[PDB]
Amino acid sequence: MEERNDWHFNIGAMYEIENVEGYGEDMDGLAEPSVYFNAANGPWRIALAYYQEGPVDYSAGKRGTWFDRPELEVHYQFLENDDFSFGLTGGFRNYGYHYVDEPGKDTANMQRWKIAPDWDVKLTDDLRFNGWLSMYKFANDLNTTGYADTRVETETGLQYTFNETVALRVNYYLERGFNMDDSRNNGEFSTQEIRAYLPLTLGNHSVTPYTRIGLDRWSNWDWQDDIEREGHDFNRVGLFYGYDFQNGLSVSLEYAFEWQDHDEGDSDKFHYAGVGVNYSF
Repeated sequence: MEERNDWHFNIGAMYEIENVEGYGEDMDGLAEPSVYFNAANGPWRIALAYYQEGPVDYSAGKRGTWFDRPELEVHYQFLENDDFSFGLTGGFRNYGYHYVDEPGKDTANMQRWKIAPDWDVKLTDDLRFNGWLSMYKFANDLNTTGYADTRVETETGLQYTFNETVALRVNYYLERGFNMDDSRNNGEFSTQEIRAYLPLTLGNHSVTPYTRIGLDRWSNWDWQDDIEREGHDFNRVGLFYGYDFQNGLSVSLEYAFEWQDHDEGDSDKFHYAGVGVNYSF
């Protein structure tokens, strides 16, 4: 069965905290290892995972936390076009349990509903643009009020070949706010952020840097007086390395680099490194 590729299986493994860097967090019950299961052959494709979160470590369970959320997502593709330009994503997640109504109210029922269709906005090879709309509901209350309290999220992706030979993925994030200008707002920061990243192929190792800001507000600080230490990175840069295994596994390695070049790599302000494991067959 292993030799045959009739069944397509995907497994993803993630760790919320890794000891590799040597840095951790305050609470244990806020981080655990994760495994994602995906299967598809005939019927549609379904991913199942469980998420347990302990706001208090004492209220977290080593065997299995009674405060638990099931994570379920099923993806649908529809060939109403020559290409699979039509798709639907459905996500089901329950917050808490509704099996019992025992005193104390440690048991509670909140539902998270996700509906997100896939759309190919542009159907041309030279320039591709995509966008997906995701609608979320929570608790019983939002279901009762319906679309009124529904949270709406939209992500859009633009593929432009800057050098023609390589394609750049630019993602635009759309959130619904008041969307009204205010005198209390200086306008220093943009209401939307443009995040751009590209896959660079170096053997079996893929290099994918991303920038928080695709088009920076200014060319530089461009002041006649500069301070070496910046309070925080306005444009954050993350670099992913895809590492290959001869067995047939691929892992994504996270690295964070500061805007200012480091002559001394022996000492860095921040250290963010993470490993994601993907199995696809």
